[PDB]
Amino acid sequence: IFSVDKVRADFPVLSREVNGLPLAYLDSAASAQKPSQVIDAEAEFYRHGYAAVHRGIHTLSAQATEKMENVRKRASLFINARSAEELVFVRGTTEGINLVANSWGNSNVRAGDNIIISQMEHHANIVPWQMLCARVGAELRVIPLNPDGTLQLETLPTLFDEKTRLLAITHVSNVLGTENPLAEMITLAHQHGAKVLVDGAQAVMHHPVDVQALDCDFYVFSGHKLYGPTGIGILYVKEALLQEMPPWEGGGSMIATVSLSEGTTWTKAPWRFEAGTPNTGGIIGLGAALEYVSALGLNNIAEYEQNLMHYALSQLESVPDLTLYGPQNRLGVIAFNLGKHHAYDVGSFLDNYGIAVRTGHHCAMPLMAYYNVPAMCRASLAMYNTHEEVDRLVTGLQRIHRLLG
Amino acid sequence: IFSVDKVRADFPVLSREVNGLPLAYLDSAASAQKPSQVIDAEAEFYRHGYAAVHRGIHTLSAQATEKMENVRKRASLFINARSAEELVFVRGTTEGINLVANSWGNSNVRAGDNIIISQMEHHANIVPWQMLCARVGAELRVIPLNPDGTLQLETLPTLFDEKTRLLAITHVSNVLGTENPLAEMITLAHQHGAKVLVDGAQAVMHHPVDVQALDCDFYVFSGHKLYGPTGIGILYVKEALLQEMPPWEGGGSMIATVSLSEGTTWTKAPWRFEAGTPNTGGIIGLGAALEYVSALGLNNIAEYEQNLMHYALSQLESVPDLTLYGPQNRLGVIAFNLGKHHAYDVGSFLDNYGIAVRTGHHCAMPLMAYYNVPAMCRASLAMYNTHEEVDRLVTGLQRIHRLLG
Repeated sequence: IFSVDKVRADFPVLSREVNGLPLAYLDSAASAQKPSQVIDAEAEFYRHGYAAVHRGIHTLSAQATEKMENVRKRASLFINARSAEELVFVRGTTEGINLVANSWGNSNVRAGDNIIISQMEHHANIVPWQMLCARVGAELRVIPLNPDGTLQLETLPTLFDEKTRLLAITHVSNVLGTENPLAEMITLAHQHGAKVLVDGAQAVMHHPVDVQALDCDFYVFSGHKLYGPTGIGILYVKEALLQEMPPWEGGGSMIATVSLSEGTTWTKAPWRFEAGTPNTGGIIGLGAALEYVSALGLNNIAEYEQNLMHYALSQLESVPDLTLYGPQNRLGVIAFNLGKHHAYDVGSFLDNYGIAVRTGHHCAMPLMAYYNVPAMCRASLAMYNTHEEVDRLVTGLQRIHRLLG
Repeated sequence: IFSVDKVRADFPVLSREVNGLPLAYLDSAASAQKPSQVIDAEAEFYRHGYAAVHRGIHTLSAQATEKMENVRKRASLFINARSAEELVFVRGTTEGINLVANSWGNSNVRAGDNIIISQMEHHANIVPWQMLCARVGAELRVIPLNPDGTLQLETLPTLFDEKTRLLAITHVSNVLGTENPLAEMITLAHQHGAKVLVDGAQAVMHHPVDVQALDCDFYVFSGHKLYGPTGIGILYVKEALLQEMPPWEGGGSMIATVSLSEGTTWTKAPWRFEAGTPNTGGIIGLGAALEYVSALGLNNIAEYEQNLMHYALSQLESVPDLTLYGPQNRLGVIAFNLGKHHAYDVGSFLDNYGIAVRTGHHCAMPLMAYYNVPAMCRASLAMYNTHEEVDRLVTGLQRIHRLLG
């Protein structure tokens, strides 16, 4: 019961033009567009009920404070967290991982320990860890890759030992579209007493996610890629763990009491990790996005997308010299290169045709180096994308071939 | 050439009602309301030209990337920074101070050094420093206060020695309304080779600020209090200093190259300190706010406000048992208490009258303890506030007196 027509109707940005031609936005993987329900949801808040949160004595203040917490609660349901107090608000996935890397990392990883990451990880789930290791004096281990864009799981036994503190894996790759066997991996990581942090910035909007079912200890995703506003993300941490974690950022709202002579005492999670004035407007907008996606049902969306993907792939076969990267059972994104032509030019011609695509390393250099490629193209397929747009890509891609030879 | 009528016309939130009566929003100090120019400025961006920044190959992407940087540039002019590359985007003042406390603090303050802060500092310019001292092993020194809400400057000579690394002062208090002699203080702090970080979250919207004229090494303010959107602030750092500072948060966009075997190299300031996807929408909105305030001219606003303040003060004399806190030459806020009645109740009755005011410690406990008061009231006067609203406060305040006796 899904209708691309009814959906695309909510995104005003889609009826725009570029270079005089209709815009074919195939870069939702970099950041998704927002429906007018999400846009107005925030705007209205600013126009009719804006006030400082932090539970104030006056009305608007107390009302805003409540709306904010309802969003936290609603989001806990979305990923199916056990309780709303297991969710911390962050700017995005990047900040989320940095919070963990510091708060939890600095106090659980001693010199001599090792952390495991995959080779397909986005820079946000790499650098924060390299830094932790730099100062704590720990070892960083990487799960190699197979040619088809899948993790070489057979190497797991020789990476997971007694001194393995944490496993930071991506739920779904942002380039290959690969979806990793989280469940299984988490189990194995737990049998060694290691914690697991899943980076689901790419998973949250392609199908349902149950943090309880997975039993991951940390989960993060960004709102701007979930058809929502920028500057707001969600960090989920198991209550058991969160309570033990020390504050990262310090300031107002996250303290219980501040004394220049007695010292300062912190408040309790999650508020302990939310210092200063919130991104109230972004949160309100995130709620709108959450509610909107639920209205269509992740399963219905998951279906229309998987269908449009099969179409897209088969169609891309008629393009000569096209080289794809990743598994056949890919999700959301398509990584490719045209013959020996620099991705920068292929994307440049495509833009001229009114088609949006990303070209570069996609903040995933280690993965580019695995393929000896300096960069590739990445077309993204989202719920608001149509078959016609797929053809438009295929065609212009063949055109670029016949032209540049 | 200022007209409260023309101005209040731009803020839709002001024509709202609370408890059936017209809203008299006197809490702009906690967070200011936004004019429809700022609200739509962001909304339009989301509707017509939204895309991921980070300079992409496609059009919308490259356009958004440019708009973002124009805002950075425009903001550099607003505080009169020497160059736009001296401004880093942050969530707000709180995050800004935390960035400095970490990036600069961890590498310039050795055990045995001391940092000086005032006793009127907001918790955001206290806790971050207490933490630095905790781990680095440095001493924290406080500039005492005078009964009239002013710094006891005579104590400066005995606080500033050879081992004084930094001075973190507030440009204008958020409770007392005091404006400190920054210029002079900065000079003296520099003669000892100490750096100065000014917290102008309360100054930026009451009158012009020239970071060059002051010669401060760090300056921070939050956009949500400058009639702008939430989740976006500005951290100014002297180019000379910024270039030397090491990254705090790690992830994409802030790297030059990432190699799992070669290590990772950073990009250059300010982008080095801006990891992950920006708050593009908040930035766009910040630009709108910046441009709007400039249209009215900080000097014109500074005048209408200082005038409304003198009115307010004289009028508050007719209120029996009223106790004010702070200097006569106060700026923007009014801290007070009614007889022996808890601020919570005074504010509660005022809310019932359709008047918004803050009650509590205002994230400034050390200051409350100086007055042996557990909390006080704080009415804020902004450009959109009128004389009538002042009377409404005075009257209801006398009413609360005659009622609770």
